[PDB]
Amino acid sequence: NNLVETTCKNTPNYQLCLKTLLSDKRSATGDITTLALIMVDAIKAKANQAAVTISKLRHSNPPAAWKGPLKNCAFSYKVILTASLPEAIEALTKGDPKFAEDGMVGSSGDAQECEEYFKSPFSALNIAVHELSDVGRAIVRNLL
Repeated sequence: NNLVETTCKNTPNYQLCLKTLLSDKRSATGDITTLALIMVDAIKAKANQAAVTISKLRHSNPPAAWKGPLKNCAFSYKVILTASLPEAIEALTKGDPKFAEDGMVGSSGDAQECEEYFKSPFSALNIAVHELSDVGRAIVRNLL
């Protein structure tokens, strides 16, 4: 069957969706809820990276220009990792997906917000978080 492929066609970024979903072994048999859960985990993986990258920059005594943005971004990612993505996982697993859409709207916006505080030194990760969040938002809407 071609559920991964058609699911991905119904997103803003077919190729990103497709390679992301196929990287997780749950995609061989997973239904759309499972596919959404895979996408949430891929956002988390990038957000986990972003959060440590920020902490590393802060640990090094960063340039004065970067202190406020880094502190603000650190909060953005704390919210994503502690509130937003956990909300989405919970909603998907309990079968109330509309709340998972809410988490991805938030993570998409907060990654962009962080980037805007500065091109930041970790732009590729903010972009990845935004892009994957928008893919996941679209996957979840199939479930509504």
